Amino acid sequence: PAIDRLLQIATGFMASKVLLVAASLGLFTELAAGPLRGEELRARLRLHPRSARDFFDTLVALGVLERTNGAYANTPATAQYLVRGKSAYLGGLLEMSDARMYELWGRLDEGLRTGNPQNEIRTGEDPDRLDAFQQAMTGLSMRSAHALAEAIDWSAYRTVADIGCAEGTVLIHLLERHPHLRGTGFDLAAVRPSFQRRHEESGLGDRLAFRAGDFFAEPLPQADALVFGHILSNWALPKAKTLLRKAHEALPEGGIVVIYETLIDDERRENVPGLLMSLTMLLETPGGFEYTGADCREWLADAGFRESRVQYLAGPESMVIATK
Amino acid sequence: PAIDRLLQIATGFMASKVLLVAASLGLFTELAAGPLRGEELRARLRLHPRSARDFFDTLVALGVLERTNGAYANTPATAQYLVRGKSAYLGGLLEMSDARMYELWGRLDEGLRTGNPQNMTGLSMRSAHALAEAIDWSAYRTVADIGCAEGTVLIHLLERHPHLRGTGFDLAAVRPSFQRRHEESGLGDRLAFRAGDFFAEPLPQADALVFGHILSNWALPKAKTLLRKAHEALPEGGIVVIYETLIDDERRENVPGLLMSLTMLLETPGGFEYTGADCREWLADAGFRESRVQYLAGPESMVIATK
Ligand SMILES: [Cl-]
Repeated sequence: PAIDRLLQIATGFMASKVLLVAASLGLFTELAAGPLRGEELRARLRLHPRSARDFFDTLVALGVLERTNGAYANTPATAQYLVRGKSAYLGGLLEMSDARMYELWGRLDEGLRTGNPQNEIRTGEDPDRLDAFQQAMTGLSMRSAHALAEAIDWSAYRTVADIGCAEGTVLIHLLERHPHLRGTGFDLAAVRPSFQRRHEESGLGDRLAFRAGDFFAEPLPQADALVFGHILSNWALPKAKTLLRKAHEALPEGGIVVIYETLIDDERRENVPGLLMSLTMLLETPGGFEYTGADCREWLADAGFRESRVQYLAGPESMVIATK
Repeated sequence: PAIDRLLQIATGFMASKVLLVAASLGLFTELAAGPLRGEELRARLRLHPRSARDFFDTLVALGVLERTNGAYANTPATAQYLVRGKSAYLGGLLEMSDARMYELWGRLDEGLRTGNPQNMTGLSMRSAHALAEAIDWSAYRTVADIGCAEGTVLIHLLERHPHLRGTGFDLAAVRPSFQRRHEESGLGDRLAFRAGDFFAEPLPQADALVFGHILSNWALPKAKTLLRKAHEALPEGGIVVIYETLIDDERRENVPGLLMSLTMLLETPGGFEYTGADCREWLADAGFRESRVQYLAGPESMVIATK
């Protein structure tokens, strides 16, 4: 029945917390080398004997652990993605959800009533957990980057600029996939060291450059293609529109702007991740918001772009592409 | 792939809170009289204009609201089960989850590290109805519900089977709530309340003793003591009826039961969820002649034993 599905979604915070805490404990990393009996896994995690077995068995019933003759083991997915120290490790997303986002969403009611963010802005304010979270975000960025490299005919362009490039994961992957491209990452000066470390590791050399700048205070770098990944959604609409104006001014005739986000579907009735992201923007920012491709096409029209289209990218991400 | 499903479970707290807040706001009750435009719904719920439309459309995308021409309406399921003031209302679970359980589960890690705890009528109805249908109550004349609370389950049993005489047993402080339901039922002298502490005195004698979500609240030695006392209270051929959100015997499949065991960790000093096989062992040690486990109502199962 529909009511049963509704109640299951409504009480999903419990199964969520089980996985989140297992990630914070590094449970799957403890099992990386091989299976462990419950008592040994309990001892290594410093858990109390009252509920350790219940906890491990809940993970089994959720399908994220195996158990064979009393020995717990990783599933394929947890061995691949939830073991610390592997390049594919995504558990940092769960560690930060456990440490911060679960309680932030506990303030949804106050966010909805006040329209105000409920995070550190409301309060006026672990390095290894930050690093793990950044690794997971770099992994998600990589999925978008792999899709972006195939979703656009990059042979039509010689130069690309990523606006708000952070450590430069997307730009680096684009350049590695398309050796004819030259790239410029644009971000605040504080981002330079993290970007340049990835630049060094990539071996791209002079094909990649970093430009320090504040995109709300200075012009954008000229390039054939400008990329805005999860940029416009952080700001109220008038600020987003100034960026589209700057993008139009930085591009040549025939150049493109590529905007990607966890877009809501145009009818605002299908895309759960995009709509949940709009509530995340409520909780995290003073004026940020998630939008639809149709919304963005309107803004791009106002900014003078000749044409535009909406295109699926990968996972929860989609993009709007416009031509000057 | 499996990692995508895993991530969806892990981030399930978000869609959960959307539904929990909708229940706490009484949103579905506001739509009970008919569809409302978003501005009208926002105004009636006193939500800020920044994110009200986002919130309403999240409910639409989750499949719990309908929307056309900018007007929001209940789905059949929320119209039937999430409107307050109706006997069918199941939203109490969501209101209590929003007010208490979401934050309590926020302390799951401290519960796991320490072993220490970290801390509505419609919810018992499905099990109450099934209990009256799943047992041949014609074989018995008297029944006692041990830990009867406000008496919902026992009252329904007596209404369904007019030949039965019933005793609700609970702490003295429960009597006012029980009396209210007792008066409303019209059962009269066929139903009685008996005040007592089942860890301090014998249980009421009856042909059948019912333990609905009782044993799981207490440490195993105390649960075993209650089963001993049940055996002492019953006649030859009498039955003990236990029902719980049991974990499966192999402890690898029943997510509701396993989650309930973690809820018992967070809420009680000694409670735990258990399996049917567990309970049958306890029942044998307490002297019961035979026992069986049966599915009762969805995630609820019952264990029955004969003296
Ligand atoms: Cl063991």
